[PDB]
Amino acid sequence: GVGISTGTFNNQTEFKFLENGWVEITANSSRLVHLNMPESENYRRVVVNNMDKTAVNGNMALDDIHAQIVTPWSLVDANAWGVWFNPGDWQLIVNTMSELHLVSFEQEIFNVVLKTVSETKVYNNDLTASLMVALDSNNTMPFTPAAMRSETLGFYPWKPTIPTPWRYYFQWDRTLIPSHTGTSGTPTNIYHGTDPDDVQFYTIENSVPVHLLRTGDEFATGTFFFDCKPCRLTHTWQTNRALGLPPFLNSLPQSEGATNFGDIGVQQDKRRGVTQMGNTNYITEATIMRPAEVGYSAPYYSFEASTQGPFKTPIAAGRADGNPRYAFGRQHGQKTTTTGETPERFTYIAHQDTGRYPEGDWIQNINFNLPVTNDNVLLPTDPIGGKTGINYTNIFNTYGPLTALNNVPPVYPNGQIWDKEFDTDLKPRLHVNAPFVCQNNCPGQLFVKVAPNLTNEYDPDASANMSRIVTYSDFWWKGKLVFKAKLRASHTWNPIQQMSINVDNQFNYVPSNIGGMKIVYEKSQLAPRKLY
Amino acid sequence: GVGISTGTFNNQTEFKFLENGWVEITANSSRLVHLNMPESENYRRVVVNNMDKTAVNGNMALDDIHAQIVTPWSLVDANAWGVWFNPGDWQLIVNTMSELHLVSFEQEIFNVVLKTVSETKVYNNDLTASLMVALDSNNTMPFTPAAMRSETLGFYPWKPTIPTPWRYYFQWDRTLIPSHTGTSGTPTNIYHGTDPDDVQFYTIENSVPVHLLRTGDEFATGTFFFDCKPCRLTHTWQTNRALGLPPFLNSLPQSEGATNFGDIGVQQDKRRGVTQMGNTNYITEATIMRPAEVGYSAPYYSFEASTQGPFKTPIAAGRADGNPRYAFGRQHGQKTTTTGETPERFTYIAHQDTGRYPEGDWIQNINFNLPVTNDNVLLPTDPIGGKTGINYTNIFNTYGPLTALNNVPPVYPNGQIWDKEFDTDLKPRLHVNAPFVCQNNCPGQLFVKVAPNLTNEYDPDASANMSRIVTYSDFWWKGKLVFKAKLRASHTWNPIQQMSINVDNQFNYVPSNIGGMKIVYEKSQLAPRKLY
Amino acid sequence: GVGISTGTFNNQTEFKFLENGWVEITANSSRLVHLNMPESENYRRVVVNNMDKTAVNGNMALDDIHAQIVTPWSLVDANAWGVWFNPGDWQLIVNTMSELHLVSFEQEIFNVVLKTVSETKVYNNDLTASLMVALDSNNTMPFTPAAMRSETLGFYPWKPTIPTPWRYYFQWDRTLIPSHTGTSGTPTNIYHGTDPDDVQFYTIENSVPVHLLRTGDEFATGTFFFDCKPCRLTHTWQTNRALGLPPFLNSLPQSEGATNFGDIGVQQDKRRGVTQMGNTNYITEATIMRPAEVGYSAPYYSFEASTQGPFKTPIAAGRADGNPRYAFGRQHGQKTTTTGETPERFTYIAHQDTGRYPEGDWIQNINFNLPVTNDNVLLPTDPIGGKTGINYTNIFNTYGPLTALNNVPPVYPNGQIWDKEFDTDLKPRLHVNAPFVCQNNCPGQLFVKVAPNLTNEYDPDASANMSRIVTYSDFWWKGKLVFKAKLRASHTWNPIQQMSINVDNQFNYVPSNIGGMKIVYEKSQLAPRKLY
Repeated sequence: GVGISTGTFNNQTEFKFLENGWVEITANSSRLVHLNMPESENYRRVVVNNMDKTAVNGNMALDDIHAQIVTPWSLVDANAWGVWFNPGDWQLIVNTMSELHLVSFEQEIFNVVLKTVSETKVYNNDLTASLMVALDSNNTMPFTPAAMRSETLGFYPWKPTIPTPWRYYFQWDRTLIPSHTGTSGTPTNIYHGTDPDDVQFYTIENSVPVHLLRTGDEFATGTFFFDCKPCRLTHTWQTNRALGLPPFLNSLPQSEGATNFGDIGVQQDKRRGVTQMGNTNYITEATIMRPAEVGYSAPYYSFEASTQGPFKTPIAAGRADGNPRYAFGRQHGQKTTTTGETPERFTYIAHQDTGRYPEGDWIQNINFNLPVTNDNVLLPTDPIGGKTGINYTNIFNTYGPLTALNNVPPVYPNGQIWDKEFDTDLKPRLHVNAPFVCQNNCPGQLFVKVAPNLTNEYDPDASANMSRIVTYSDFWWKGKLVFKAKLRASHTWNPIQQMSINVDNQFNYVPSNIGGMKIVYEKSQLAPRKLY
Repeated sequence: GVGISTGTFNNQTEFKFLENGWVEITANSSRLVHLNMPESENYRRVVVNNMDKTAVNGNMALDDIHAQIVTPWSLVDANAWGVWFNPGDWQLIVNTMSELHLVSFEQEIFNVVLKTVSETKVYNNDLTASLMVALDSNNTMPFTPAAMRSETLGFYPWKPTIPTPWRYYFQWDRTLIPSHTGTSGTPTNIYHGTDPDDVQFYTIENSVPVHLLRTGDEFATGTFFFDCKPCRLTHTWQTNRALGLPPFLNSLPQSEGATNFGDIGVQQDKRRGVTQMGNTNYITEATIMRPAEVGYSAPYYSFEASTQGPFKTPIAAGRADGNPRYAFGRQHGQKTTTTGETPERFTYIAHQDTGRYPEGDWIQNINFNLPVTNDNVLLPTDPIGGKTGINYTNIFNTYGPLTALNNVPPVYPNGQIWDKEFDTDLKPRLHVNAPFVCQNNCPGQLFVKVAPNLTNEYDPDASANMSRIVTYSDFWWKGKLVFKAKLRASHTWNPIQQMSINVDNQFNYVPSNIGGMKIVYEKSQLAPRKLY
Repeated sequence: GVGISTGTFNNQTEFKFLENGWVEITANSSRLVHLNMPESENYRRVVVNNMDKTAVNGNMALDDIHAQIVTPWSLVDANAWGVWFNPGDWQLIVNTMSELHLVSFEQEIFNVVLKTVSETKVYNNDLTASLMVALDSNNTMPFTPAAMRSETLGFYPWKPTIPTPWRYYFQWDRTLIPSHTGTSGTPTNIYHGTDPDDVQFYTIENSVPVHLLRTGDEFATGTFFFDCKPCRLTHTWQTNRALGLPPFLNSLPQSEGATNFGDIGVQQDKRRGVTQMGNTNYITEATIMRPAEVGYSAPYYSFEASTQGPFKTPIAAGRADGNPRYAFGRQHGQKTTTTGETPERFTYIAHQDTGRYPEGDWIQNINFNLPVTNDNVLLPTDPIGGKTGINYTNIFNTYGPLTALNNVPPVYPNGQIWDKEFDTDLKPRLHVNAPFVCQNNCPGQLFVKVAPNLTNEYDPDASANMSRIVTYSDFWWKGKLVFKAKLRASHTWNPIQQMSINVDNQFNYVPSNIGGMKIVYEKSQLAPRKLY
């Protein structure tokens, strides 16, 4: 009713230790969400064209042109690691576990309160106003994860958070011929418009049932059940130079020290083994046959254009290309007492050794006369196309049928958790934004809107926008995310790398004297893992 | 609902007389608690450093340095005797009973009312606002008894009371080298900081489930069941000079009078008995062998330093050291019509005779030539260290395997009732702040907060503190504390000491003409008890 | 038989994760023990008297005088942590667990091989010689733990280890009157002899059944079952200055920074609370009443003499007194490729804050005029006895009925695991050499000897020692130690201290190029724990 609570606040993380070494991790997240009324109750079709910045030659990468439908609805996103885990729970997981499954997810909206403002300002209660809630369970509306705009719910259980205004990409066409500082004319830079066979205008009212929650009701999305592969919390270190049986050392060092080395006491042209260089007698570590390839090379800072503009070709693993950079604000880890609109940024350098170092590659003629001459080598310091700053490693692809990679690691707290699979005929082998990827059906999005509150002077035959009573809502969101983890076992004599608190990172986990908090990023895949 | 009461007011004390001489004492306590909204909805880490007062040489005991987390939550404490008993019930208990067990405890919060202020000032009702209640049943949060800051609920059933803002000690390091008035330099007085391996930041949102009570709901903590030892309401008088069989008097007085004495008509070196002075023939009362020792000596006004500063070494029983001093204000016994911030103070001088009188101790050489010379005695008037004001009794410890002590008596109305046991490997034999000590699990603390009431202009990406609607709550607290008592029996010909009203303490129990009340302190252990 | 193996080598540590958060840890330890024949097959009564070093005035602490029976038997000890755990398993335990129980223990001796030397040197097999094994299951022989002489089995599973020659203390009397550099005469330094009422001569042949194992048999001590208390892997940080409810801060800092502090805006003589200074109005942090006392003070570098000489009074917890110093050799953690007889040493500084800092104590007169004068204070810089280097804190004991302590932490890898309880009427509350203490019956010792191998010229009526054939044994020892552990839960927002590998301690866990190994010491009680 009017004065009866409809739910309970719970923000605990429970660790239930089943035997056989399996753990259930139940993460409860509760927030107080504050929602304003839409700026306009209409769907808008807006085009963003930043011609002022791309008309300058050499600024292709600063393209921001697109078209989007702006919606009067807001989205409630909880697809980030920091909504569910504090630094202590994350330490426990990444120090004691080895794998991680994603089991279940459920949401509820309770304790709705709607208020009106009258302008001093007076805040009254609208006991009869309504909050529209929609849940896209059939996944008709376009998927829009907020974690890559950093617009999820906040990371602190004691801070009220806001939802983000929902919008999606409308089709458009764009051609942008690249240039450099010092091209003569004006390269083609035009927004062509929209192709009628790709137009798609979605509305929440025509696609999903909308519930009207007043002050005493309660929305509960039933438990969604995932079916995915486990994310591994162990990293690999073995490149192709560290696979298989090492060479036999005929001379071992006798005075243990710092610069005393071993010696393979066999000439390189008189050794035994298999090579894939069928015209050479040398057997070294750079030439011996390994089972497969760990990693691949990819053209870095490469931009492919399509019907809607240029985009950076994504890279699977990093070494600074391949290493994702995160920028975020005060709800999501930045010091809550800073001033200014500059976001906090960090580059996540993963522990896994699957990237390449292009300053160490080279191609040489098949003849293989070993002290290699100039005309029989292509080095990373050779001009390609006549450009001093472009070498062959920029246009190089060594992805073949032999490469072995790893999925991307979790990024606490700003990374995504799950992601929908592409609805294409042939699917990609991995995403670069989430450790988990929902295969067939994965959780629906939760849109909220505050119902229109009309005055007494409303005529729909007026072209001007309607006059509404200034209304806002504050409701409570609760979520349950269930994981399955395996506890790790020690297989080495030596201890391993663990995450810990020390004199340097001490004050990143306790608040300041004025209530300032922050959530620094933690690494996920700490313990090594034998690859082969 | 909105206009239905959710509980009943009850402040009666029921005495149920079971046979076999056992009584059940059910104490009901009901209060109206008034709660304001937090000054800031953030956790703060504050350091208090009173260097201005300790930089003066000789002021070590005036140290107030520490670090604390300040919390937006408030604590509801009922761990004081005056919450449960009025002077009449206390008289009945301490005059008719001999022991006292602690059986059960339960709490409830009902009849919640939330209001908003609009500034003249107008007070409106927020029928949809919420009061957050948390109950730390698993005892995760640090134990903070309010009775030693005198911050429990009030002692009068007809006076509205407030809860105290919750806070707890954060780790820190501090070194303070002592000095005196007349030391040359500047002794080391530095706040070293915080040691990363002892940092502990607790939050209520991450540890306990929080219920959101609106105007028509009701929180009830189930009945907690104690398991402790009985507190004795009888005091002992026998020191070591009054244990066992007295000496036989060969001459008894024949003219009964005031200065007519008896005489042990045997020389002291020709008496029979056991001594522990194996090189002497004298048998006196100071030398004869007693079973054990009643009490012990302890270094008085001794300060031990540790990683966080200096503290007074606690003493078990008093004789003025060992006698606790209580300071308190108008909610807790002071005349409710006084003016000024000076608190009311009293020292509790217990009835039990287990302390020492250092002006009567002395050590003498093992030779025991009885009229003792100077060089064979150490008196309480001899300088130790060259200090005129320090004698050996200040650095003296006679706690051995033979000492027998008593637990501390209840202190009405400002004393604590129960206390948690230390979570250490080896536990102390007694606490000096409560007669009862919970052994394994004892009642959880009750935190309250008034939920954030946001305006329409809230953006979490502002460094400034959020703007909230001025809200306050008044709710009703009810508690039931169940004791088991034994009724006392008369074993002497003579009557005993009882607590009573007389012409001197008459107006301490009735109010003044302007409604002024007060609760004076009463003694608990009145009747004697045979020790041996 | 002669060519059939009688057992299996197993040195694995299994972690069986039962649910409810309980783990069984099964530690298997297998070694190859090499045993020589006794130097003499007789029991010897030897007296060690180092009068040459104690006759110099001031060298009392260098006393080594005693009497011992030297035995032809050897002891096989496995009561050290490094026999059972490598650094990785120890990391797992001390990073994921919170408690630790001791469940079971069992031993076996298998694959016995006996050989004779004939002098070049020829090594032949004695298929008919015997190895005597004795197991003191009833605990008749004196308990002799090897870990405090660092004479247990080795810490490496791939290194052959030796047993230690068994011996025990025979009664003697000794008086040593102390002196200093600059005493006139010759203080009494005499070995008085042996008191006939305390003589105790034990023999293995008269007390325990001895099995004669030839090349094809197998000794198995059945599983011994412990019954003890759990060792906690969590440390406490709260001293007496950090117990209970902090003081209310009336002024909180408004500009969060480094030197901005809070202020208790109440004068010290106008505050509320309880003190144990019943003659003072000041309420500070050094004076307010705490529940009990955490730790105690003890006279440091104090030597008590008894019928057999002077000994250091043991201290429970350290702050450098109280901190145990370990010295050990190449079998037990020192770099196996070092040269010289100098042992490797380390002092274990525990994490727990229960010790005292005597440079911060002081005693002052009961009058308590706060800016304290000279004659009303006793400082740690005041001469006691006229000695410039001795102050009152050296003769100070604050162990009373209120002190709370912790048991000692495990010391990897050189610490003991279990220890027998003293067979006295009143037992000590803790040992300082082992976390676990067997209460009633705990495992018997395992003595080995190689049977006498006589020549053809043996006559027992010759006073000279018999001529034996030079024989030695190598057998295999296997042991199973079963623990029960609890997995720890995160109760704080902040992460905690964990043990890890880093660039500094990297090469302590991998061998050198010449096979050099070492086992550095690791700390055990890492995570904090709320005491009150």
